[PDB]
Amino acid sequence: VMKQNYALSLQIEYLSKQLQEISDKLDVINLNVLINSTLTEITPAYQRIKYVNEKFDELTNLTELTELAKSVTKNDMDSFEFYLHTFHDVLIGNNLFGRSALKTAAELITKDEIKTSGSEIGKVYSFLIVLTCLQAKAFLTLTACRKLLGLSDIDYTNILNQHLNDEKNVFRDNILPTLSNKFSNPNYVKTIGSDNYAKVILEAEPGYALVGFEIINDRIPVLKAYKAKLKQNYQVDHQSLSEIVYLDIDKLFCPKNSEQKYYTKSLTFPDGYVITKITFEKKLNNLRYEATANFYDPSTGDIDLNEKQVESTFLQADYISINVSDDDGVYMPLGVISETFLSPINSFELEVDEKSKILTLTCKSYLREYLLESDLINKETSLIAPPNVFISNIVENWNIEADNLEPWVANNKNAYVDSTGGIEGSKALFTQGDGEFSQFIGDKLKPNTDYIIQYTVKGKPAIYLKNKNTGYTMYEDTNGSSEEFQTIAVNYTSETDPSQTHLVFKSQSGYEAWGDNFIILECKAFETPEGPELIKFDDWISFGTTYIRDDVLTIDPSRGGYFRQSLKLDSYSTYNLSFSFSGLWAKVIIKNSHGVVLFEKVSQQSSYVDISESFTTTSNKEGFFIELTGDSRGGFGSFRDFSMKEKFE
Amino acid sequence: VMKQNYALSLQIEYLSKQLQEISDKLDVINLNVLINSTLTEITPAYQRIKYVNEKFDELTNLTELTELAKSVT
Repeated sequence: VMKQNYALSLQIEYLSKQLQEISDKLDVINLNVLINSTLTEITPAYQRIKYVNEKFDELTNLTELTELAKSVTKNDMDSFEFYLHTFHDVLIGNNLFGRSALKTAAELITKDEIKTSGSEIGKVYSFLIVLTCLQAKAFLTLTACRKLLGLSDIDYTNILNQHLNDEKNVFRDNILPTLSNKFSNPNYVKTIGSDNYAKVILEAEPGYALVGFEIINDRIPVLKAYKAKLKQNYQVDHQSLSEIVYLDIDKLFCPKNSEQKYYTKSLTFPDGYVITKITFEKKLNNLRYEATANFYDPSTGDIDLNEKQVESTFLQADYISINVSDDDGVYMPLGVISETFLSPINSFELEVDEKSKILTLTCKSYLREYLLESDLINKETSLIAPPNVFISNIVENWNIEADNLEPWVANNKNAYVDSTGGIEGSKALFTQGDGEFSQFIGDKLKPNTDYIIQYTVKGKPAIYLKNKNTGYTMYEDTNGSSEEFQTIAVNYTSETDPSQTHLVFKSQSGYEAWGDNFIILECKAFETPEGPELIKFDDWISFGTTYIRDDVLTIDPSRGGYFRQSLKLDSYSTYNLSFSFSGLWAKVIIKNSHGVVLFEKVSQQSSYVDISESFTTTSNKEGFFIELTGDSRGGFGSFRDFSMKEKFE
Repeated sequence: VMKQNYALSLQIEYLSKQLQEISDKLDVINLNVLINSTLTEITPAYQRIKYVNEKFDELTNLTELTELAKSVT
């Protein structure tokens, strides 16, 4: 009876879940009904405005254009001004039942199952900007039509400004203090990393601050991070934009075969602070990150270095583990992880879900304050869209889209530019025979620095990165007879102060070749540190009767003879202690003057039994001991070859 | 057993509350549907009447006013 009652409880819980799903479906249906309510009032005016704007685009064919202008400028019951007024009233909410279209559109955009670019504020503001630009284009079209007909000029600036101000005020007063300023990655992709050290330092200059990140799933993953100055009211300076590129994204967010520990903590900061440094460090299957934020003054716009808070996850014990096998994989973040418009970041987070093995980089932005103080008070605004393409590359005209290609020079007429070739039709460089294209890139080529030589080609290309003089080729592009365009991202490291190196593009003898999208980025990937040497044969403090000979330091049993050497450990680290004892009951204990023992290995009979075990350090680096001691009373100790190096870092 | 039966009764009461909320949401949806039924018939005439009333307000510019009056009449 108890078992069947429990089963009934489970069935009731299932019914409750079904009821919750039904309620969500009802909410969706009601939202769609409100959408229909908006559409049945807004469809014809919007359609006509869009058609008129599309038609009158060439001037901002004479007979039809004049006829259309006369039809639009005609002042009748059903006129273009009438449709503009109806559109404005519908957006404001001056309809029969006093329901505004802006609220319904904001509800539809917010309550959408698909996440595309960022927070709700960005998308709603983008929709409002699209509507306002459509209205402005319609008013400009009407003014141009009136000018073309040679009719009396009517100043439509006043009515257009009134409409835009009313719409912006309605938005700000009604639907602005309801939206959330939280944005996350739009997409997820399976990836298998490596169980090796990977440190990423997304730092910035003292006058700079991070304004967003971007992850692109290519042959080599990237971590494009945007940093720029702040002018006033959290505005991002366009001229100061800069990018940081990393390549170990897969090796950082995914384990190979030996688990990974994720230390999650919402790094929220108080209002007025802007994140200026994000550092990741996966020592050994343990991802821990910290954030550095500096105080920002909206009135002036100075990122002061005197006030600085740090929200670090390095000194916590709680963690989340994700087991990854060959069958499955953890969904690393993939997409443009930033606001719809570049803005300083307030909080950073790394959410981990064990059920689905997904990672989300939820963050926050100061877009609301900038919108309030720059655009919604009838001031002048300037928002920056995220860079969809690399702009830190040292290859001028990376994709051939503009004419008069000066950086690229052709040796002769065999090689030319093919408009049809390349990505869609972006005027790819075509090489057929001995002809080739060249471009000097030694001006921006920093000595002994890493570089990315990602490019896209078709046919039989050859992009040998030679030094012009002496014919020294620093890169090889042998083979590669693939037909369809594909990425050829290959890591590269520059030599010592070359200062003379030009990138050339040519086709191998015989087959032809097409080339486009030549980008050379500046990566700053790090490497595993060698490790410290905490224990050394220089500070072996001895007590009692001790006999140190060569490197065979002995321990005297049954008396006070014992060695000791304090060492500086870390909070969370792993150390490999290698030694070789040769004494009866000879042990190397690690005390902390409190009874806590971190390592204990005792010899049994004799001989130098080499032991290379490892131990952790818990969460207290108050200073430990490497004391050599023998609890026996007979055979003297004999310890040789001491070494304790931290694992990886 | 008595305690778990009481818990089941509480869960059933919660389900009844959820059903009542669902019924209220259905009533709201039906009201919105009737609102759409009214709007799909009343929107254009109301919009045009409001626009005409807003336009002819100064008299209760001669050329456009006369053209609009001819169009209306």
